[PDB]
Amino acid sequence: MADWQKKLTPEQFYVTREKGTEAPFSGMYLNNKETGMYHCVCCDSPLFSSEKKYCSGTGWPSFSEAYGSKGSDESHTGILRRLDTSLGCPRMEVVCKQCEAHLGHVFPDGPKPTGQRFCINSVALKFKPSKPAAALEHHHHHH
Ligand SMILES: [Zn+2]
Repeated sequence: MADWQKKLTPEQFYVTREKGTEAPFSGMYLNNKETGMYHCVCCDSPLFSSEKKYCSGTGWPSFSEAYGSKGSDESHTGILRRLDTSLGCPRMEVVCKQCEAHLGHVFPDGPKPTGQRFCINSVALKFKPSKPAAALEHHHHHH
């Protein structure tokens, strides 16, 4: 509103359309994509490793697990969850409670739930890479 910028490059209105599709002329998506992780820009916490990114199929924003934490960590994470099988067919969906970010979901492909695909949408999420000269996480300094 009151603009041309946000109309030519929408954000909250764009990612909500990308919540179902791939696109050609991918540009910045036509090169390599490194290892790393993803975190909120709404709360505090890093939550998903790019290590589980569905590469060598589509490279698209999916995560073959929500990978970094286990068992003990299901209270620590500040993430929550909600299942739905009520249309006669089972779905699984997940939220961060810290940010209230309801952005991660996992759906079957037709066979057993062993074939599932876990899609996550970046509408309030940022990322940090694995490799240095863009990773620089701890201090490097002296006396
Ligand atoms: Zn969060």
